[PDB]
Amino acid sequence: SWTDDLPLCHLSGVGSASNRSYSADGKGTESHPPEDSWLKFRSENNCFLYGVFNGYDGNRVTNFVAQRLSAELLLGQLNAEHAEADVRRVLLQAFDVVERSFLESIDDALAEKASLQSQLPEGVPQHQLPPQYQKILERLKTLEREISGGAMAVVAVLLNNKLYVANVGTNRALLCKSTVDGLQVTQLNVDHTTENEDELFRLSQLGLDAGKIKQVGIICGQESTRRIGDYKVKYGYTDIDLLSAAKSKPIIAEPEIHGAQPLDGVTGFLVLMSEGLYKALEAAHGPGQANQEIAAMIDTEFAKQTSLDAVAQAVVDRVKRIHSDTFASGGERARFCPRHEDMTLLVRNFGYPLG
Ligand SMILES: [Mn+2]
Repeated sequence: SWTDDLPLCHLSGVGSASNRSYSADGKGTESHPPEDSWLKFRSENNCFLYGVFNGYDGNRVTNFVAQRLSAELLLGQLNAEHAEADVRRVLLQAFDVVERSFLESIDDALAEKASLQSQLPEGVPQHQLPPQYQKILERLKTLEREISGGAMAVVAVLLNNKLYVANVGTNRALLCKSTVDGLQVTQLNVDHTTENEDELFRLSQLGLDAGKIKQVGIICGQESTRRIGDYKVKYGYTDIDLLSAAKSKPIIAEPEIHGAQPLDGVTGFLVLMSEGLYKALEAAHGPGQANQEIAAMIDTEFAKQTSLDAVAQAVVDRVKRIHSDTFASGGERARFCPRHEDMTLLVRNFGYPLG
């Protein structure tokens, strides 16, 4: 938590809300601990770092990634006078170090887990286990919490008024430019899913059947084809149907880095958002319009709110209302909105007027 001493960026805002499942009858929701996270830091120079992270299976990986990525980038590694090629290399190394050091951090616990499993009669219902093996089982559950979890991440670095985006997974970055002819919205990164052809290709080159992968859509509760952490899929993919044939890790942690974006004389804002936010909007309004809608909602709030945090939080709140109303209306799409995931929205302003 040395990051709590880091200068926060005054040109950005974050809005968020936790996952929720609606109760069948009546009003009342249930939530599991939130697993999203973010960061908005300004370094020495006119150097800025922003990120939105989406975890699953706990939030230990989400926090490990946020903390370590900060350590690998805001402690000197990023320099104003660096060439684009340098910045690409620095981001690439930061993610590689974050992934390798995370896996090294759980190694011992993985070994202890294996040893405890060897002492435990396999396949026996918890209640039928005598007291002796009960204690071991509990220790196994404690180790499981300590080593499990995964995370997707989209990061954006603003260096000498040039913008870079590093992305692993399905979070999104949008650059919204106010042109003479409306608000121009462009998604800077690309979603790493079984619908991303280049990823179906990468998975094809490893020996997996792209057709079956594409059909199924999800690889272990997650549709993201790139993730950080997640030992289940990084080590035991050999034993996972769709992945069985893989010659090397199907799910990787390498980021896709997107070309420098000049921002000189650009007026608008940058949006980083988690999968939970846009997926919820699409569950309620239908396939493919989340980007335009979210950017339009943010546009509207820019004129009414008095801080970027309020701008971001208002949009997150509107999406939550749209979503619960749809489920409550019992209407046509109610079947798609019984619950929603964590939502995070970060907005970094580039001269757009507020209030
Ligand atoms: Mn999540």
